[PDB]
Amino acid sequence: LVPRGSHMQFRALLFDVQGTLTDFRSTLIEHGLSILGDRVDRELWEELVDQWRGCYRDELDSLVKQEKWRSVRAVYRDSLINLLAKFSDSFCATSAEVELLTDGWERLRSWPDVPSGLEQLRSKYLVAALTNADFSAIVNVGRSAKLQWDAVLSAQLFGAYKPHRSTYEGAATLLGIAPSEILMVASHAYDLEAAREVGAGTAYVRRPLQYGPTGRTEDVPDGRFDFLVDSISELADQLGCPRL
Amino acid sequence: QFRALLFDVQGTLTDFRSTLIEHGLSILGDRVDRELWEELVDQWRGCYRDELDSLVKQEKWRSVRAVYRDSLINLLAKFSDSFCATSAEVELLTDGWERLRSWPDVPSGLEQLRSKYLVAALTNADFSAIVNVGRSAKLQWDAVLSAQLFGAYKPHRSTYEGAATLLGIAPSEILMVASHAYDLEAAREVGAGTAYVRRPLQYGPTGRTEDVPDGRFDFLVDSISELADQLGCPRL
Repeated sequence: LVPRGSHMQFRALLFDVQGTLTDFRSTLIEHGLSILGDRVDRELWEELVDQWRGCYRDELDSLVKQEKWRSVRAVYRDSLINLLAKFSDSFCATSAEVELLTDGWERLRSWPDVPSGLEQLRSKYLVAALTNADFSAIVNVGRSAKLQWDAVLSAQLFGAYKPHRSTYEGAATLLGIAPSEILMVASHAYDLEAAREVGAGTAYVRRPLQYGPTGRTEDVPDGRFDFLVDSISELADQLGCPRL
Repeated sequence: QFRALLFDVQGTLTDFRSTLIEHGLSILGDRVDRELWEELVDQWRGCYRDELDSLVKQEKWRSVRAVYRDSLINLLAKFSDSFCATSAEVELLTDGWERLRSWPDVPSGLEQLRSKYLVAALTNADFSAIVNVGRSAKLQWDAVLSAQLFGAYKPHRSTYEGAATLLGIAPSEILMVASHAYDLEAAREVGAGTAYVRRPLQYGPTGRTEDVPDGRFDFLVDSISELADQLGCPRL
C-alpha cells in the first residue's frame, strides 16, 4: 500500500505582484520624495501615495464593475493628476515629474523574501505573475524587484482586471493547466476569493509593511485560504519546495 | 540602441530536433529505429512549419500543441507500419515540443543580455509550451509572448506590434532575434532591429542552411552570447 503523501497538486503559482511581492508603498514614497525634494514632506507625500493606491483601486474596482480595461499606468497617472490637483495648494509637479512619479509604480522593490522564494518555488511549480498592472509595468518591476517569472501575465493580456474570472481562467488557459492546479498567491483577499471562485488554490501572503510600518493590513484568519504565509519562501516551504 | 530583445525560441534558442529525437526515442525505445524517428521528427517540424506557413497566410491561429499533435497523429498513421504509439504516448511525444533543450549558448547568452536589455520570448508555440520550454531550455525571460496571446502567428505584424505594445517598447527599440529570416524580415517591417542567429544544426545535418549574408540583418551571430557581445553586454 502506498502512503497518501503530502504533495500538493498545484502546477502553477499565479502571483499578484504589487504589495504581495513588491514594497510599492516604500518605493512610491521614496521615489516621490526623491523626485519632489523639499516640495513635499514625507507625511504629506505618504498621504498622497496612500490616496494614490486607493484611487487606483477605486478606479480598478469601477472598471471591473463595467468590465472595462484601460492602461493601469494611465490609471496611476490619472489618479496622481487628480491627487496633485487636491494638493496643488501644497506643491505642484510638472508633467515630466508626473511621468516620473508614475514610473515609481514600475520601479517597485520586492520584499526580501520574494526573489529567493520565487526561485525556490521554481523547483516544483511554474511561477507566473498575474498582475492588474500593464504588461510593461510588471516586466519593469521584474527588473527592479528582481522577479524571475516563467510567465508574465497582465490584465492587459485579458482585457480585464482581477477579480474578473477571465484573468485567472485566461492565465490557466495560457499556462495550459486547469485553474484547480493554480495556486493563486496574493496579499489581497479579493484576489484569492475570486481565484477560489474559478477553482484555484489560495495562498495569502501577509505583508505587514505593505501599507507602511504603521499601515493597516487585513489579519486574514487561519483557514480562510489554503495557505497563509508571510514570506514567499515560507509559501515555498509549505509547498514542499526546499530552500536552496 | 534597443530596450528589449524579442526572441523566437524554437530553433533560434532551442535544439528542437535533437530534443524531439531523443525525447521520442526515450518514449518509444526500440519500437522505432533512431533514423526512422529522426525522419518523423523532420517531417513533424515540416508539418508544423507548413501548417503555420498556411495558417499565417490565412491569418488563422490554432493551438500549436494541436498542430504538433494532429501532425504527429497523421505522422504516426503514416509511420504506423514501423512503430505505433498509444494515445498517452501521442501526448507524451507531443510534449517534447514543450521540452525543447536550448543551444549551449542560450542560457548564458540570455542572462548576459538581461544586464542591458529586456529579453522576451516571442514564439508561435502556445503560451504553455514556451513557459514549459523555458524550464527545459533554461530560458529566463522578462516576458513570455506566444502567438496565442495575439491569435496570430509570427511573422504576422500584430505579433511584433502586440509584443511592442505589451513590452511598452517601441518596435524600433526592439531587437528581434531569430534563426529564420522570415521572422526578422517581418520584424524589420514593423521597425524592429534584426539579429539573425545562425543555427546550422537546427534542422539537422540534412537540413538546408538558409543563407544569410552579413548586412542582411543588423546582427549576424552564431550564438546569443556573441549577440550579447555585439550588443555591448559585459561577460559573466
